[PDB]
Amino acid sequence: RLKIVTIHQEPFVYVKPTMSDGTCKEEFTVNGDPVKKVICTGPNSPRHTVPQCCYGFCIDLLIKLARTMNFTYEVHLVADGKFGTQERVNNSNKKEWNGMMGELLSGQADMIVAPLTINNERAQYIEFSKPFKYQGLTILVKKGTRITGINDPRLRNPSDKFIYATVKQSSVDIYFRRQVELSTMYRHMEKHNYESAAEAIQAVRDNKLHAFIWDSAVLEFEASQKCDLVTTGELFFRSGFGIGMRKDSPWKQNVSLSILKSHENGFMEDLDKTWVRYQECD
Ligand SMILES: NC1(C(=O)O)CCC1
Repeated sequence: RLKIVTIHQEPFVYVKPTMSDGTCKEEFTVNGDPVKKVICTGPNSPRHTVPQCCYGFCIDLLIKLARTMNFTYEVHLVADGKFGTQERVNNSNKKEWNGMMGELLSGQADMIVAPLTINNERAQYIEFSKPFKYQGLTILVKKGTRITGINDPRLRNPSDKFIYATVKQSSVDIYFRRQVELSTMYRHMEKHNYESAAEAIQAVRDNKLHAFIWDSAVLEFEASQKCDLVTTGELFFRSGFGIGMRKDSPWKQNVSLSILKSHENGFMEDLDKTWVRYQECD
């Protein structure tokens, strides 16, 4: 049985408590079909790991992959709650990956099934399937806020009058560490970065964070569901999400094959109509 690691990230992965009896609430999609739910163990003050209910775009994809490739699995949420960047550890010069990247490389996971950004930095250590989704980075702000994009002066010439940030240890860090100007901006963001996307988004709603830089697939969904939040500027650092596996895995070819077929037969498009574009904000 493959150990699949994922992370809370609506609409790709929803995480909810189980019912008192340990089962998952029966729900239905916008089409009337049952929502497929899997048990995913992970962190819920003292930290506790417990069985929870997971569902969403990536869970449906996982279920399809498992059926197509005939494998069984067990899902768990990344222990440190991060996507993954490489940093020095234990105050030494030894570098290790944190987040889902670290769990895959350590063997705690055999496959990463989540909205994981494909980039050169990560590709040096793991293998990615071809993209199952094409997207990029954008910016989330409160309705009414005026910003041109990543080149806006309030971003390029930072001030305590307009606070912007991202989520720590994600591909946004990787991307910004590739340009001097962006590097400076990231150092400034570092003082405000959040632990999770959900917390940063809530901060924008509460007017505690003026701009949140993150994945457009996630931000456009959030903005489409909350009439008080909007995305702004042109997308930058276009990239795709892919399934992550260790180098020389026996699953890479078949995973990419399944993803290709899903892009060909409408399966991926159907996931978008089920989980991304289906209702107005409320
Ligand atoms: N998809 C992300 C990643 O780190 O994989 C980029 C924002 C989270």
